[PDB]
Amino acid sequence: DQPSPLRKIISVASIAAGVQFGWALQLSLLTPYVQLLGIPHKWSSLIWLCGPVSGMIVQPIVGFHSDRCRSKFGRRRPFIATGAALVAVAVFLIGYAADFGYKMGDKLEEKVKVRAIGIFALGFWILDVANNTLQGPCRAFLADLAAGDAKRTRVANAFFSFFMAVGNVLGYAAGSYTNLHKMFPFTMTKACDIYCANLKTCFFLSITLLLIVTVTSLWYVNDKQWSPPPRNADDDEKTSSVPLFGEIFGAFKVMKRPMWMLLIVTALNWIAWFPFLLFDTDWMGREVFGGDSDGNERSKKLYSLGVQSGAMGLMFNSIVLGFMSLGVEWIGRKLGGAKRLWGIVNFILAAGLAMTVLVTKFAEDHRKTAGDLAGPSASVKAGALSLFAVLGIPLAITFSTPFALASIFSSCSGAGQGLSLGVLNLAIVIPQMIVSLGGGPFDALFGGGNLPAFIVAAIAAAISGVLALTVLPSPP
Repeated sequence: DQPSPLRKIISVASIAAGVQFGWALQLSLLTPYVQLLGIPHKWSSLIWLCGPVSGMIVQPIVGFHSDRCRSKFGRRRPFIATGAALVAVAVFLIGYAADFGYKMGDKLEEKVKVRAIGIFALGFWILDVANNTLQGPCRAFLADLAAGDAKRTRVANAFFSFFMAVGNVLGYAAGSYTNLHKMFPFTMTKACDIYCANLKTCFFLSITLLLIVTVTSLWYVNDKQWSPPPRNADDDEKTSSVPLFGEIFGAFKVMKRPMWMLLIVTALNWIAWFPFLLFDTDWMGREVFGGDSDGNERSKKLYSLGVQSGAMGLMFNSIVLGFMSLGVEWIGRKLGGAKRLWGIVNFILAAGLAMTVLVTKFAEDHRKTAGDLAGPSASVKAGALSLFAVLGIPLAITFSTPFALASIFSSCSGAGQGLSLGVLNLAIVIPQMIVSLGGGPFDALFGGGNLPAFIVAAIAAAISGVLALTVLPSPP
């Protein structure tokens, strides 16, 4: 009960930059790679869905096992190290899938390159398992360093979100820079495109940054070897359970009122966020710029242009995220509580999701005066990018406050940090599958386009604000 200094908590929070780099990398390089491999869109949907499913499975099991690690290296360091090593292996397998597939039998003038697709899928599965092995114990290790100090936990998670934004900016700048392959001239082969070579170079830089921020962090911070308390032969803790739902249901039944209310507020928060976070680039390429991936060559060109402009919007968003993360705790304190700031920024999210309709109206008006395939004006561009920028404020709270509150409640109750966070992750990965599988049908139900999902998400965000301000209990 005597906290490790801030220097070590921030050293542990700094690994989020190296983790987020490897994902932000892929925004403008994964789609051309999927085109190059020729993966059928149904198989692509399955590969993508493997993400949230693996988040459902790995997170609680890893949390429950990390809370009982008993290793000499600590409760959290072994899992983080294993996750980073598996990230390295997954990078190696994803970047080189096309070249192996070619050298193993794939034909150059054949659309569906089978062997390359198999290697690609194995790589992403390893990466999913690695990410879900890493995420839990790292924030749990922050919670261990805080040793019951609520303010220290809040500061730790604010810095975690800050480093996430740092890694996002770095990966967005690398992934969108053509001619990066000039670093390694032999990245381009007969089966590897220029974007493939940029992907390889970005993955090299990813392994580099990850080693840099991880080795130093795990040598620099000591992880305290855990000792289990003595037990009888007739105890539940030395008794086997259901393989996967054992940890989840055990978490749910030792649970408190505050944890239930926090999970509800977080689930509604992510049901609000994921429509935009999943369909924003399509909204930009379709509603805002005009054009479809199908149709005449200009409309395909305009769709590509809209997607690029959306990537720039996300860049602005991450910059704003990083700047807000540094003031989260002070602003929350002066407002009289972190959940107060949560509730307040959720209404900003609601209004921002509402502004989408006005942007779309301005774009159709310009398209009527200047032509259907004339593209947007500078005003429509500026407005869409301003929306992307402003939305960075609530995302900073979403990336910090819920995990900190989970940790504080689990410290008061004694639940266990790793498994509390692994169960909190359900309120993120279940809305993800709901939105990804029901967005299209829901939009079609209400006329088409992207906007109905955005209006329902705005209402959900306002409801999240109300509940965070009223039903969510304050910490002790």
